[PDB]
Amino acid sequence: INHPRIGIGILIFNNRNEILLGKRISSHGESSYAPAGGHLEFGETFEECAIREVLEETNLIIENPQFIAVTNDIFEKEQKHYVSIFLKAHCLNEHELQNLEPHKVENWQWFALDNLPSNLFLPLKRLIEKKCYLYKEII
Amino acid sequence: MINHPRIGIGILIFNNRNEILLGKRISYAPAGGHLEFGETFEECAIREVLEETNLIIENPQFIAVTNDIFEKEQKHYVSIFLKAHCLNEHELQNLEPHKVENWQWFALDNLPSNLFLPLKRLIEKKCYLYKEII
Repeated sequence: INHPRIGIGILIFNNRNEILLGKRISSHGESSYAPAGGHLEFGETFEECAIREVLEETNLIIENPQFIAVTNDIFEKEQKHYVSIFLKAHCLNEHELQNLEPHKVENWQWFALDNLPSNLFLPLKRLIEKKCYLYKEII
Repeated sequence: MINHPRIGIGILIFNNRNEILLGKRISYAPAGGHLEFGETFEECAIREVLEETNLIIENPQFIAVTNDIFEKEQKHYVSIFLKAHCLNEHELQNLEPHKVENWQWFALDNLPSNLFLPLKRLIEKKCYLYKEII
């Protein structure tokens, strides 16, 4: 069966309150921006997963991630259904940013919240336009 | 090996007396079940309530998320809870008597001592609470 899956997304903030986004380039050459994150693993808390995923992807250490939002999205093309849980955290070591999954992400960069790219990964787009169940404002 | 966390929907169904509906599983649990591919949380809630209890609800309100590891059954569930008032309370029927002993109304100050773990988490606020139960 094709069951709904649970994804964790992390809005990682730096000292200037910018957020980290990762550029992905598709097979059609289309670019989109996504935050850090990936699949909740069996046995994990949302906060454990967030911390682990951020470290694995970016080399950044975040602390005390805060629950922000839930989105429920079906990806038509891929026939995938994800419930995304978003959390936010400040990183402690922003100068140690490294692209640790360069086959998945072209590059990471910091963006001001008033200067986000347009082409955002669907769940993040939903979050930004508040088409989600929003616990806390991002700011 | 593969054992993905699964998504469950729980509905707190209220009657005109502001009592909630619970039944013994097989602990006391609300209506609910698995989110199916392609469903909104609200669509799932409406369908599950109808299929399990014979009751109509509208505009279910999302209220909380719980994260429950069942270490004996090696199951990991993320539960999404919604609430709603039923419109046809006197039409209550246990339509899946292989899954629930019987349904009964309880005042929130008189809940049974044995609650299904995700519900127990909700009541005790060991959850991510989006809105209050009442």
